[PDB]
Amino acid sequence: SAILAITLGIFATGYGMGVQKAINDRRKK
Repeated sequence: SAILAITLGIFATGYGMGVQKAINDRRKK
């Protein structure tokens, strides 16, 4: 499932460094 890395990689940058981390600051996955 190559797309798995695509849809994900493109979805990751959608947030950012501290953006997606904001949710981790409290409940880091």
